[PDB]
Amino acid sequence: ASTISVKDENGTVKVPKDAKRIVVLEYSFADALAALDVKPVGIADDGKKKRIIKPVREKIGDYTSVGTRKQPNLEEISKLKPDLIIADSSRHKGINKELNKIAPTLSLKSFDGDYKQNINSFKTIAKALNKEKEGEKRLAEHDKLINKYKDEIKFDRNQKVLPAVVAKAGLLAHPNYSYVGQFLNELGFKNALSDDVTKGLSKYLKGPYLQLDTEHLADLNPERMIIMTDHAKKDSAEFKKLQEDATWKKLNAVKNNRVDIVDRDVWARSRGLISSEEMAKELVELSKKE
Ligand SMILES: [Cl-]
Repeated sequence: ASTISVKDENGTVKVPKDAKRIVVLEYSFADALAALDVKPVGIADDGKKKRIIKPVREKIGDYTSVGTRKQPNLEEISKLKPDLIIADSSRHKGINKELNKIAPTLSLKSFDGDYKQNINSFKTIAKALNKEKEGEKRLAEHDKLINKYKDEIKFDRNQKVLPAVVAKAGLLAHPNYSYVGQFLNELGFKNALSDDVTKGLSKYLKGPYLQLDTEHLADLNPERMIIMTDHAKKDSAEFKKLQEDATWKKLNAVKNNRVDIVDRDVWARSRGLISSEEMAKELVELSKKE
């Protein structure tokens, strides 16, 4: 058993050179494998096939679900007898000992990674699979496409942007150091949540995100909002109440048609090469509307 030594979030892992059958426990890792022409044998897909973004899903084809990302089914992982498991370094600390009894296990950032950290996880996966050159090629293509979309996005970058999900009668905002915040910065946007602004709102943190009620949204008054919702729907009971709010109606972004509702699976959950390309393409399209 010859191996390739790579670094992951727990130290060194010796990955077998004959690793071909791989179980992945986050969506971004499925994207990584598809980009490298590898079809995972198992995916933690939350029992929801549509959570795997379409071009990735269609390239991989048939696979076995191993359950939720929160609580993967280790009997189903065992039964697959994989060569390698790719686990999330935040979600899967508790199951790590059990996963290592089944197969060599890489522990990589996805859930608590920003945009650059997710691309770093892609690089580690490529190296682990003896596909370093293929990964370099793919990332050069990705970067060229992202910068082409950047130049086609017509929006005025002086209009500061707030990315968020809907929660608890307000918005649960993704700050400038989140995956989405950092990606928007890569596209030349200015996040409304500057470091100074976020410092002055920190009593409202809920883990990685900032809970903004309408009073605090009114004070921030970002010129643009991107609101990520399941299925890109805007008619949830929660989001409808938020809008009957007198303060919401006076917001600059609302008065001027600069609130866009986008798909949460693509924008928040996927964290892949294909999904980030799709986010950028969507911004081009929105910017070219009448
Ligand atoms: Cl997620």
